Amino acid sequence: HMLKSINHICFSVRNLNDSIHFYRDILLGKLLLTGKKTAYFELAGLWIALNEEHFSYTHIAFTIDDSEFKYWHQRLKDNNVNILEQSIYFTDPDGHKLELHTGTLENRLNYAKPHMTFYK
Amino acid sequence: HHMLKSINHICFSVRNLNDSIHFYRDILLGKLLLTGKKTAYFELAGLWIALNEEKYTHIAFTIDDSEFKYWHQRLKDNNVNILEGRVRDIRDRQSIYFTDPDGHKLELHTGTLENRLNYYHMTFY
Repeated sequence: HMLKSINHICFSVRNLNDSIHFYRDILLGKLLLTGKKTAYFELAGLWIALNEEHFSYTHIAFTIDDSEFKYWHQRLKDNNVNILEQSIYFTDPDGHKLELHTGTLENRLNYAKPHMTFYK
Repeated sequence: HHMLKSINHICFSVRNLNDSIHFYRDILLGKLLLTGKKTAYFELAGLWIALNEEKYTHIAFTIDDSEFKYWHQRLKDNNVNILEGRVRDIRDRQSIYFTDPDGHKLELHTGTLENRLNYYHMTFY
């Protein structure tokens, strides 16, 4: 009895064509299917569904090779992505909050806040 | 190279850390890894989830067909808010929809991406 794996994430978007250009061209995901109001991608090994139709309360973070940090920082800047201010914090065209990090959450957690409580 | 590699984690804001620890760890059977002041981290279904306490989207997890009735009853037995899916989603053991204590929408699904593509006037790439 265990949930086995993430299956997909679903985001609502105002303009499917803007969002296809962001996820397929800027983030280099693969476009799989479209309907009039739907698009499916594979990005970072994840199925993402977009449905065409307040953003402070969640974010989705992705992992990149540390040697590629400048590559990604510059790609987002040169494509006029909204960047907040090795980690990069940004939003998609609708303001869904996203992050890139060069270390896993696990690595980082081990690696100075003495008064946190660890389990195993 | 030049690809995002994998999901690093997801973060949810929550009103009450203890209520959310019960949901993610006791009901969904995730593992609690760390807590800090106003924060808790879990591994669930191979995904790291961060909760931050603060006082249009869903995330779906895969389960086996053979575990569908188990999950459906576990959710009802724990008084989780269950939302309606498509016609036959319950009877054909396809999907369960529900929310966490804060209203974030979640889904359990027995199918894959390929399964859906195969199942599907739409434009295929």
